[PDB]
Amino acid sequence: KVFGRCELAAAMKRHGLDNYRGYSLGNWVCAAKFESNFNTQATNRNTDGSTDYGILQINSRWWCNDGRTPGSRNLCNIPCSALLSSDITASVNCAKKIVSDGNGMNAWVAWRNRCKGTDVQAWIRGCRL
Ligand SMILES: [Cl-]
Repeated sequence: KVFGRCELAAAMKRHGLDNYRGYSLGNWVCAAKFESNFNTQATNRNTDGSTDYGILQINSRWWCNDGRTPGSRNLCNIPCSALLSSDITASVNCAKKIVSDGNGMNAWVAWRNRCKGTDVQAWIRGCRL
């Protein structure tokens, strides 16, 4: 599923991401835009052999099991394929664990490089929330 910008914002809000650990909703929408272009089916392979999955590009090195990243962890206790669903519940629940691990949203490279320190509220502007 390719979400619309406001559609995703409302889904994220419903799942408890607005101001989760101090990160306003705009931060999450901006991250999803630059990580996956709002596409739940996005995958990208990393140099170390791990793969990033889904709308928030969660990495199989630490967070999910894809059966092909030897010596990796599965801290979210889920198959990586679950992160590709049109239902974003699994991605959100795992993202909540990631953002709580001490490094905040800096875990997401595109957030650090393209959202951090910008006017992120622009990403939810005009949305019925
Ligand atoms: Cl933080």
